[PDB]
Amino acid sequence: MGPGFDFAQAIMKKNTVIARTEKGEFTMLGVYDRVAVIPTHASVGEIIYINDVETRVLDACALRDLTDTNLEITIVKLDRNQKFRDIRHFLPRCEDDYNDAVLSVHTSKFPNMYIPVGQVTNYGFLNLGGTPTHRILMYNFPTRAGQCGGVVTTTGKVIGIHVGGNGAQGFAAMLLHSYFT
Ligand SMILES: CC(=O)N1C[C@H](CO)[C@H](c2ccccc2)C1
Repeated sequence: MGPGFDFAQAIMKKNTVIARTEKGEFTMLGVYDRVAVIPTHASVGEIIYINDVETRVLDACALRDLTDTNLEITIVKLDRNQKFRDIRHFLPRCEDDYNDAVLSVHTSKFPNMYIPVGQVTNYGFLNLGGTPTHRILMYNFPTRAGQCGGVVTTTGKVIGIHVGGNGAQGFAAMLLHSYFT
């Protein structure tokens, strides 16, 4: 409807795939080459389905900060025959707060879904499903089951991936440029 949805759509139409693990279907953001991200609770194994294609996982790394605290981001290298458009220049370099974000989801359950979530707070620490987690962004939208892996964008930046909610608030893990050097 406006420039927020325009940037979100541009990311969804070229830089997402539908990922299926034994723990469900997730929106999966492709970042560059054959490297993508997914929430760590997806429990990626040696094989994953990518748009319903059986795909070998060449590498998977669950990120933690230098306090050895969960970040809830897994970086996956896929044995896919095609590269993603390189979007690393849209990633923030530092932890920050944001105005006027969009959460965008694409699965079998929720195709072509875009949610204007509004103001995004650098929340920091969250006990996420019992696991201490750092670098959490919060937005005041009642997000639901099926939105995990959803991409959070502002005009010009890709800032996080949706990892949870409490029925009133939604929570994303930060994406930082330094994760993809
Ligand atoms: C990962 C990928 O897409 N590849 C295609 C090929 C055979 O269809 C290999 C494979 C390896 C393991 C499972 C499925 C496929 C690698």
